[PDB]
Amino acid sequence: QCVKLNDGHFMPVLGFGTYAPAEVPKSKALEATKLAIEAGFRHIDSAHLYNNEEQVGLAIRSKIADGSVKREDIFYTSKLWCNSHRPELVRPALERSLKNLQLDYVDLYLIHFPVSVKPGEEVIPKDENGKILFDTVDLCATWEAVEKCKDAGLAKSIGVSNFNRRQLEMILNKPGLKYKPVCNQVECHPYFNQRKLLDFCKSKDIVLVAYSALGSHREEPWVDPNSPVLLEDPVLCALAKKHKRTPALIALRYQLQRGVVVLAKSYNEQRIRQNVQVFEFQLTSEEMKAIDGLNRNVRYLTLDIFAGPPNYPFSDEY
Ligand SMILES: NC(=O)c1ccc[n+]([C@@H]2O[C@H](COP(=O)([O-])OP(=O)(O)OC[C@H]3O[C@@H](n4cnc5c(N)ncnc54)[C@H](OP(=O)(O)O)[C@@H]3O)[C@@H](O)[C@H]2O)c1
Ligand SMILES: COc1ccc(Cl)cc1C(=O)NCCc1ccc(S(=O)(=O)NC(=O)NC2CCCCC2)cc1
Repeated sequence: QCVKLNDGHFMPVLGFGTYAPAEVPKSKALEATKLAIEAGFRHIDSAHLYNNEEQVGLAIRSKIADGSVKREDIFYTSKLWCNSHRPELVRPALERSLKNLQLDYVDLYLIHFPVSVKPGEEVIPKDENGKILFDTVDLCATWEAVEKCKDAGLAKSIGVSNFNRRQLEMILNKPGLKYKPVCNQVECHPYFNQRKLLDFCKSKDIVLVAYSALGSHREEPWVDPNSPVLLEDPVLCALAKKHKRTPALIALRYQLQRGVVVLAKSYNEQRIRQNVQVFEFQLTSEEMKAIDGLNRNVRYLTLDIFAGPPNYPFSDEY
Protein backbone atom coordinates (compact mmCIF):
# COMPACT_ATOMS: atom_id res chain seq x y z
CA GLN A 1 0.00 0.00 0.00
CA CYS A 2 3.01 2.44 0.05
CA VAL A 3 5.09 4.81 -2.04
CA LYS A 4 8.64 5.73 -1.12
CA LEU A 5 9.03 9.44 -0.39
CA ASN A 6 12.08 11.45 -1.51
CA ASP A 7 13.24 11.70 2.17
CA GLY A 8 13.28 7.92 2.34
CA HIS A 9 10.02 7.47 4.34
CA PHE A 10 6.97 5.53 3.09
CA MET A 11 3.42 6.93 2.54
CA PRO A 12 0.45 4.60 2.09
CA VAL A 13 -1.27 5.10 -1.35
CA LEU A 14 -4.77 5.30 0.06
CA GLY A 15 -5.59 7.87 2.77
CA PHE A 16 -8.64 8.66 4.87
CA GLY A 17 -10.22 12.11 4.58
CA THR A 18 -11.25 13.48 8.00
CA TYR A 19 -12.92 16.76 7.00
CA ALA A 20 -16.67 17.06 7.31
CA PRO A 21 -18.63 20.32 7.37
CA ALA A 22 -19.39 21.58 10.94
CA GLU A 23 -23.13 20.73 10.62
CA VAL A 24 -21.82 17.14 11.19
CA PRO A 25 -21.04 16.60 14.91
CA LYS A 26 -17.30 16.20 15.62
CA SER A 27 -18.12 12.97 17.52
CA LYS A 28 -18.44 11.40 14.00
CA ALA A 29 -14.88 12.40 13.15
CA LEU A 30 -13.85 10.07 15.96
CA GLU A 31 -16.19 7.18 15.07
CA ALA A 32 -15.36 7.43 11.36
CA THR A 33 -11.55 7.38 11.80
CA LYS A 34 -11.62 4.29 14.03
CA LEU A 35 -13.79 2.63 11.34
CA ALA A 36 -11.26 3.69 8.71
CA ILE A 37 -8.38 2.23 10.76
CA GLU A 38 -10.48 -0.88 11.34
CA ALA A 39 -11.44 -1.10 7.60
CA GLY A 40 -7.71 -0.88 6.78
CA PHE A 41 -6.86 2.75 6.10
CA ARG A 42 -3.35 3.46 7.42
CA HIS A 43 -2.93 7.00 6.11
CA ILE A 44 -5.08 9.62 7.84
CA ASP A 45 -5.30 13.20 6.55
CA SER A 46 -6.21 16.18 8.70
CA ALA A 47 -5.22 19.77 9.41
CA HIS A 48 -5.45 22.38 12.13
CA LEU A 49 -8.13 24.11 10.00
CA TYR A 50 -10.45 21.08 10.17
CA ASN A 51 -10.88 21.68 13.90
CA ASN A 52 -10.91 17.90 14.60
CA GLU A 53 -7.37 16.89 15.73
CA GLU A 54 -8.75 16.19 19.20
CA GLN A 55 -11.17 13.64 17.75
CA VAL A 56 -8.90 12.20 15.03
CA GLY A 57 -6.06 12.00 17.58
CA LEU A 58 -8.22 10.21 20.15
CA ALA A 59 -9.39 7.93 17.31
CA ILE A 60 -5.78 7.03 16.49
CA ARG A 61 -4.80 6.71 20.16
CA SER A 62 -7.89 4.54 20.70
CA LYS A 63 -6.93 2.03 17.98
CA ILE A 64 -3.43 1.76 19.45
CA ALA A 65 -4.68 1.03 23.00
CA ASP A 66 -6.99 -1.81 21.86
CA GLY A 67 -4.06 -3.44 19.99
CA SER A 68 -5.47 -2.90 16.47
CA VAL A 69 -2.34 -0.91 15.47
CA LYS A 70 0.95 0.50 16.71
CA ARG A 71 1.91 4.13 15.96
CA GLU A 72 4.52 2.85 13.43
CA ASP A 73 1.60 1.48 11.35
CA ILE A 74 -0.22 4.85 11.07
CA PHE A 75 0.71 7.69 8.67
CA TYR A 76 -0.82 10.92 10.03
CA THR A 77 -0.75 14.21 8.20
CA SER A 78 -1.37 17.69 9.62
CA LYS A 79 -1.17 21.05 7.87
CA LEU A 80 0.18 24.51 8.74
CA TRP A 81 -2.68 27.00 8.38
CA CYS A 82 -2.15 30.43 6.74
CA ASN A 83 -2.12 32.54 9.93
CA SER A 84 1.09 30.80 11.08
CA HIS A 85 3.18 31.18 7.90
CA ARG A 86 5.54 33.56 9.72
CA PRO A 87 8.63 31.45 10.52
CA GLU A 88 8.51 32.16 14.25
CA LEU A 89 4.93 30.84 14.36
CA VAL A 90 5.49 27.57 12.44
CA ARG A 91 6.94 25.39 15.28
CA PRO A 92 4.25 26.53 17.82
CA ALA A 93 1.45 25.68 15.36
CA LEU A 94 2.77 22.14 14.83
CA GLU A 95 3.17 21.80 18.62
CA ARG A 96 -0.41 22.94 19.10
CA SER A 97 -1.66 20.34 16.62
CA LEU A 98 0.31 17.68 18.53
CA LYS A 99 -0.96 18.65 21.98
CA ASN A 100 -4.50 18.40 20.56
CA LEU A 101 -3.65 15.08 18.92
CA GLN A 102 -1.84 13.87 22.09
CA LEU A 103 0.83 12.49 19.71
CA ASP A 104 4.60 13.05 19.81
CA TYR A 105 5.10 13.43 16.05
CA VAL A 106 3.24 13.75 12.74
CA ASP A 107 4.30 11.62 9.80
CA LEU A 108 3.71 14.52 7.36
CA TYR A 109 3.39 18.25 7.81
CA LEU A 110 2.22 20.43 4.91
CA ILE A 111 2.03 24.06 4.09
CA HIS A 112 -1.76 23.92 3.76
CA PHE A 113 -2.15 26.90 1.40
CA PRO A 114 0.40 29.26 -0.17
CA VAL A 115 -1.36 32.53 0.66
CA SER A 116 -0.50 33.86 4.12
CA VAL A 117 -3.11 35.63 6.31
CA LYS A 118 -2.72 38.02 9.28
CA PRO A 119 -1.63 36.30 12.55
CA GLY A 120 -4.23 36.00 15.31
CA GLU A 121 -6.92 33.63 16.54
CA GLU A 122 -9.20 34.27 13.54
CA VAL A 123 -9.04 31.53 10.91
CA ILE A 124 -9.73 33.81 7.89
CA PRO A 125 -9.49 37.39 9.28
CA LYS A 126 -11.26 40.02 7.09
CA ASP A 127 -12.01 43.72 7.50
CA GLU A 128 -15.60 45.18 7.72
CA ASN A 129 -15.43 46.69 4.19
CA GLY A 130 -14.79 43.46 2.22
CA LYS A 131 -11.49 41.61 2.19
CA ILE A 132 -9.17 39.08 3.79
CA LEU A 133 -6.38 40.55 5.88
CA PHE A 134 -3.50 39.19 3.77
CA ASP A 135 -0.02 39.01 5.35
CA THR A 136 3.43 39.49 3.78
CA VAL A 137 5.48 36.37 4.50
CA ASP A 138 8.22 34.97 2.28
CA LEU A 139 7.11 31.40 1.46
CA CYS A 140 10.75 30.34 1.13
CA ALA A 141 11.09 31.53 4.73
CA THR A 142 7.97 29.65 5.84
CA TRP A 143 9.43 26.51 4.22
CA GLU A 144 12.69 26.86 6.21
CA ALA A 145 10.75 26.74 9.50
CA VAL A 146 8.92 23.74 8.06
CA GLU A 147 12.39 22.15 7.45
CA LYS A 148 13.33 22.96 11.06
CA CYS A 149 10.25 20.95 12.11
CA LYS A 150 11.74 17.94 10.27
CA ASP A 151 15.10 18.56 12.01
CA ALA A 152 13.40 18.67 15.42
CA GLY A 153 11.61 15.39 14.48
CA LEU A 154 8.16 16.83 15.05
CA ALA A 155 7.36 15.96 11.44
CA LYS A 156 8.84 12.76 9.90
CA SER A 157 8.28 14.23 6.44
CA ILE A 158 7.30 17.65 5.09
CA GLY A 159 5.60 18.90 1.94
CA VAL A 160 3.11 21.39 0.51
CA SER A 161 -0.53 21.63 -0.55
CA ASN A 162 -2.09 23.80 -3.27
CA PHE A 163 1.24 24.88 -4.76
CA ASN A 164 1.30 25.60 -8.49
CA ARG A 165 4.34 24.83 -10.61
CA ARG A 166 6.24 28.10 -10.17
CA GLN A 167 5.80 27.84 -6.39
CA LEU A 168 7.20 24.30 -6.42
CA GLU A 169 10.06 25.52 -8.65
CA MET A 170 10.53 28.40 -6.19
CA ILE A 171 11.17 26.02 -3.30
CA LEU A 172 13.37 23.75 -5.46
CA ASN A 173 15.45 26.72 -6.56
CA LYS A 174 15.86 28.12 -3.03
CA PRO A 175 19.44 28.68 -1.94
CA GLY A 176 20.38 26.58 1.12
CA LEU A 177 17.48 24.15 0.64
CA LYS A 178 17.77 21.27 3.16
CA TYR A 179 14.74 19.11 2.16
CA LYS A 180 12.55 18.79 -0.94
CA PRO A 181 8.75 18.70 -0.54
CA VAL A 182 7.86 15.05 -0.31
CA CYS A 183 4.51 15.92 -1.80
CA ASN A 184 2.10 18.36 -3.28
CA GLN A 185 -1.43 17.73 -2.07
CA VAL A 186 -3.89 19.14 -4.60
CA GLU A 187 -7.38 18.64 -5.99
CA CYS A 188 -7.37 15.75 -8.44
CA HIS A 189 -10.21 13.62 -9.93
CA PRO A 190 -11.33 12.71 -13.50
CA TYR A 191 -12.91 16.18 -14.08
CA PHE A 192 -9.56 17.82 -13.12
CA ASN A 193 -6.89 15.13 -13.68
CA GLN A 194 -3.87 17.44 -13.14
CA ARG A 195 -1.86 15.80 -15.90
CA LYS A 196 0.66 18.61 -16.43
CA LEU A 197 1.09 19.14 -12.67
CA LEU A 198 1.32 15.39 -12.15
CA ASP A 199 4.03 15.05 -14.80
CA PHE A 200 6.04 17.95 -13.34
CA CYS A 201 5.76 16.31 -9.90
CA LYS A 202 7.06 12.98 -11.20
CA SER A 203 9.89 14.71 -13.12
CA LYS A 204 11.03 15.96 -9.74
CA ASP A 205 10.26 12.95 -7.51
CA ILE A 206 7.31 14.66 -5.79
CA VAL A 207 4.27 12.60 -4.83
CA LEU A 208 1.02 14.25 -6.05
CA VAL A 209 -1.70 13.64 -3.44
CA ALA A 210 -5.24 13.78 -4.84
CA TYR A 211 -7.87 15.42 -2.61
CA SER A 212 -11.55 15.79 -3.47
CA ALA A 213 -10.90 12.56 -5.39
CA LEU A 214 -14.59 11.51 -5.05
CA GLY A 215 -15.73 14.93 -6.28
CA SER A 216 -15.60 16.96 -3.06
CA HIS A 217 -17.91 17.48 -0.07
CA ARG A 218 -19.78 20.09 -2.20
CA GLU A 219 -20.06 22.34 0.86
CA GLU A 220 -21.22 25.87 0.02
CA PRO A 221 -19.70 28.49 -0.26
CA TRP A 222 -16.56 26.45 -1.03
CA VAL A 223 -18.12 24.69 -4.03
CA ASP A 224 -20.48 26.01 -6.72
CA PRO A 225 -23.57 23.74 -6.32
CA ASN A 226 -24.13 24.05 -10.14
CA SER A 227 -20.88 22.18 -10.62
CA PRO A 228 -21.37 18.69 -12.12
CA VAL A 229 -21.48 15.75 -9.59
CA LEU A 230 -18.45 13.63 -10.20
CA LEU A 231 -19.93 10.33 -8.93
CA GLU A 232 -22.97 10.65 -11.25
CA ASP A 233 -20.66 10.53 -14.27
CA PRO A 234 -22.06 8.09 -16.90
CA VAL A 235 -18.63 6.61 -17.75
CA LEU A 236 -17.60 6.16 -14.10
CA CYS A 237 -20.97 4.45 -13.68
CA ALA A 238 -20.47 2.24 -16.77
CA LEU A 239 -16.96 1.17 -15.74
CA ALA A 240 -18.44 0.44 -12.29
CA LYS A 241 -21.12 -1.90 -13.77
CA LYS A 242 -18.53 -3.57 -15.99
CA HIS A 243 -16.22 -4.16 -12.97
CA LYS A 244 -19.07 -4.83 -10.47
CA ARG A 245 -17.67 -1.92 -8.37
CA THR A 246 -18.97 1.66 -7.72
CA PRO A 247 -18.12 5.00 -9.40
CA ALA A 248 -16.16 5.92 -6.23
CA LEU A 249 -13.95 2.83 -6.61
CA ILE A 250 -13.39 3.52 -10.29
CA ALA A 251 -12.37 7.09 -9.50
CA LEU A 252 -10.02 6.11 -6.62
CA ARG A 253 -8.49 3.28 -8.70
CA TYR A 254 -7.81 5.66 -11.60
CA GLN A 255 -5.50 7.62 -9.32
CA LEU A 256 -3.63 4.59 -8.04
CA GLN A 257 -2.85 3.46 -11.59
CA ARG A 258 -1.29 6.76 -12.66
CA GLY A 259 1.00 6.88 -9.61
CA VAL A 260 -1.14 9.35 -7.64
CA VAL A 261 -1.67 8.86 -3.90
CA VAL A 262 -5.42 9.26 -3.31
CA LEU A 263 -7.55 10.54 -0.41
CA ALA A 264 -11.16 9.51 0.21
CA LYS A 265 -13.32 11.06 2.90
CA SER A 266 -16.28 9.10 4.27
CA TYR A 267 -18.18 9.18 7.57
CA ASN A 268 -20.41 6.30 6.39
CA GLU A 269 -19.38 2.85 7.76
CA GLN A 270 -20.49 1.07 4.58
CA ARG A 271 -18.71 3.43 2.18
CA ILE A 272 -15.65 3.40 4.44
CA ARG A 273 -15.51 -0.40 4.09
CA GLN A 274 -16.18 -0.11 0.36
CA ASN A 275 -13.37 2.33 -0.23
CA VAL A 276 -10.60 -0.10 0.79
CA GLN A 277 -11.67 -2.38 -2.11
CA VAL A 278 -9.60 -0.13 -4.43
CA PHE A 279 -6.89 -2.79 -3.88
CA GLU A 280 -8.98 -5.64 -5.33
CA PHE A 281 -9.43 -4.89 -9.03
CA GLN A 282 -7.80 -2.97 -11.84
CA LEU A 283 -8.36 -0.97 -14.96
CA THR A 284 -7.24 -1.66 -18.50
CA SER A 285 -5.11 0.90 -20.39
CA GLU A 286 -8.15 1.49 -22.63
CA GLU A 287 -10.39 2.17 -19.59
CA MET A 288 -7.74 4.40 -18.01
CA LYS A 289 -7.67 6.46 -21.24
CA ALA A 290 -11.47 6.57 -21.26
CA ILE A 291 -11.18 8.21 -17.87
CA ASP A 292 -8.51 10.62 -19.35
CA GLY A 293 -11.25 11.70 -21.79
CA LEU A 294 -13.45 12.80 -18.87
CA ASN A 295 -11.18 15.79 -18.23
CA ARG A 296 -13.40 18.89 -17.93
CA ASN A 297 -11.12 21.29 -16.10
CA VAL A 298 -13.86 21.75 -13.48
CA ARG A 299 -12.11 22.83 -10.26
CA TYR A 300 -14.39 22.29 -7.29
CA LEU A 301 -12.15 24.16 -4.86
CA THR A 302 -11.44 27.48 -6.52
CA LEU A 303 -10.83 29.18 -3.19
CA ASP A 304 -11.79 32.54 -4.80
CA ILE A 305 -11.71 34.38 -1.49
CA PHE A 306 -7.92 33.95 -1.58
CA ALA A 307 -7.50 35.48 -5.06
CA GLY A 308 -5.75 38.84 -5.34
CA PRO A 309 -2.27 38.28 -3.93
CA PRO A 310 0.51 36.94 -6.25
CA ASN A 311 0.71 33.63 -4.35
CA TYR A 312 -2.93 32.76 -5.15
CA PRO A 313 -2.01 29.47 -6.85
CA PHE A 314 -4.70 28.79 -9.52
CA SER A 315 -4.17 31.93 -11.70
CA ASP A 316 -1.37 30.09 -13.56
CA GLU A 317 -2.28 27.31 -16.05
CA TYR A 318 -0.74 24.88 -13.57
N1 LIG B 1 -6.21 21.95 0.49
C1 LIG B 1 -6.25 20.70 0.90
O1 LIG B 1 -5.21 20.16 1.23
C2 LIG B 1 -7.55 19.93 0.88
C3 LIG B 1 -8.71 20.38 0.23
C4 LIG B 1 -9.83 19.55 0.23
C5 LIG B 1 -9.83 18.31 0.86
N2 LIG B 1 -8.72 17.92 1.50
C6 LIG B 1 -8.64 16.62 2.16
O2 LIG B 1 -9.26 15.65 1.31
C7 LIG B 1 -10.19 14.94 2.09
C8 LIG B 1 -11.33 14.47 1.21
O3 LIG B 1 -11.75 15.46 0.27
P1 LIG B 1 -13.29 15.93 0.19
O4 LIG B 1 -13.94 15.52 1.48
O5 LIG B 1 -13.40 17.36 -0.29
O6 LIG B 1 -13.98 15.09 -1.00
P2 LIG B 1 -14.03 13.52 -1.35
O7 LIG B 1 -13.43 12.67 -0.26
O8 LIG B 1 -13.61 13.37 -2.78
O9 LIG B 1 -15.61 13.29 -1.53
C9 LIG B 1 -16.21 12.66 -0.44
C10 LIG B 1 -17.70 12.67 -0.59
O10 LIG B 1 -18.03 11.45 -1.24
C11 LIG B 1 -18.78 10.61 -0.37
N3 LIG B 1 -18.31 9.22 -0.53
C12 LIG B 1 -17.25 8.63 0.07
N4 LIG B 1 -17.13 7.33 -0.31
C13 LIG B 1 -18.13 7.10 -1.18
C14 LIG B 1 -18.57 5.96 -1.95
N5 LIG B 1 -17.90 4.82 -1.86
N6 LIG B 1 -19.66 6.09 -2.73
C15 LIG B 1 -20.34 7.26 -2.81
N7 LIG B 1 -19.98 8.35 -2.13
C16 LIG B 1 -18.91 8.34 -1.33
C17 LIG B 1 -18.61 11.17 1.03
O11 LIG B 1 -19.81 10.96 1.73
P3 LIG B 1 -19.94 10.12 3.07
O12 LIG B 1 -18.94 10.68 4.07
O13 LIG B 1 -21.38 10.45 3.31
O14 LIG B 1 -19.75 8.68 2.68
C18 LIG B 1 -18.37 12.64 0.78
O15 LIG B 1 -19.61 13.32 0.69
C19 LIG B 1 -10.61 15.90 3.19
O16 LIG B 1 -11.15 15.26 4.35
C20 LIG B 1 -9.30 16.53 3.51
O17 LIG B 1 -8.59 15.58 4.33
C21 LIG B 1 -7.61 18.68 1.49
C1 LIG C 1 -13.95 31.08 8.17
O1 LIG C 1 -14.10 29.68 8.47
C2 LIG C 1 -14.03 29.28 9.78
C3 LIG C 1 -14.24 30.13 10.86
C4 LIG C 1 -14.28 29.62 12.15
C5 LIG C 1 -14.10 28.27 12.35
CL1 LIG C 1 -14.20 27.64 13.97
C6 LIG C 1 -13.86 27.41 11.30
C7 LIG C 1 -13.81 27.90 9.99
C8 LIG C 1 -13.48 26.85 8.97
O2 LIG C 1 -13.07 25.75 9.32
N1 LIG C 1 -13.65 27.17 7.68
C9 LIG C 1 -13.07 26.36 6.60
C10 LIG C 1 -13.99 25.28 6.18
C11 LIG C 1 -13.36 24.23 5.29
C12 LIG C 1 -12.49 23.28 5.80
C13 LIG C 1 -12.05 22.22 5.03
C14 LIG C 1 -12.43 22.15 3.70
S1 LIG C 1 -11.72 20.93 2.65
O3 LIG C 1 -11.86 21.39 1.30
O4 LIG C 1 -12.24 19.66 3.02
N2 LIG C 1 -10.12 20.90 3.02
C15 LIG C 1 -9.29 22.00 2.86
O5 LIG C 1 -8.19 22.03 3.37
N3 LIG C 1 -9.88 23.06 2.21
C16 LIG C 1 -9.32 24.38 1.92
C17 LIG C 1 -7.85 24.39 1.52
C18 LIG C 1 -7.16 25.71 1.91
C19 LIG C 1 -8.07 26.91 1.73
C20 LIG C 1 -9.34 26.79 2.57
C21 LIG C 1 -9.58 25.35 3.04
C22 LIG C 1 -13.29 23.09 3.16
C23 LIG C 1 -13.75 24.13 3.96
